[PDB]
Amino acid sequence: GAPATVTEQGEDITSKKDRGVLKIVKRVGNGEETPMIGDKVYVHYKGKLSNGKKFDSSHDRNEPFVFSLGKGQVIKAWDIGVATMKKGEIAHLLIKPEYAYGSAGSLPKIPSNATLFFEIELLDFKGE
Ligand SMILES: COc1ccc(CC[C@H]2OC(=O)[C@@H]3CCCCN3C(=O)[C@@H](C3CCCCC3)c3cc(OC)c(OC)c(c3)OC/C=C/COc3cccc2c3)cc1OC
Repeated sequence: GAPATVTEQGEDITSKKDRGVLKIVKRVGNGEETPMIGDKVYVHYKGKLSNGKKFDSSHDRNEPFVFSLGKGQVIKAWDIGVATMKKGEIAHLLIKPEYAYGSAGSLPKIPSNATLFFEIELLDFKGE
């Protein structure tokens, strides 16, 4: 990913406009529609710590990742970010700890005050 390019060119998609979630579109999607709260969302993704010491990918489990949009099942940055996505889009998100795991993190994976970077491909979404 290009966290300088996201820092430099990224859209602030936070309510508070505190630059806590910055988005680039890397590939434009084919849908006009973005998902609604409660929609079952299907993605592929890869994520990392900004320090480059831990990694994760949906492919590590050989299946798309599924969550409920806007239900707090995943970090706030995801609920915020995926809500802005069309089917087929690939976006990069640079995420400050206030929109991820904050001061206590989630050890061992997530240190205190960790900045995260994700690539998300929105595959599909379906109501309730
Ligand atoms: C205290 O608050 C929480 C603590 C822990 C969780 C569980 C992790 C949750 O993961 C996420 O929300 C984000 C976004 C969706 C993909 C995974 N993810 C991560 O933060 C990755 C992380 C990316 C950066 C490099 C290190 C790994 C992550 C974090 C974990 O714990 C903090 C994981 O252990 C559970 C982890 C994957 O394991 C693989 C799981 C992947 C997807 O399944 C999830 C299902 C529900 C919630 C999350 C993940 C959720 C929390 O609140 C929402």
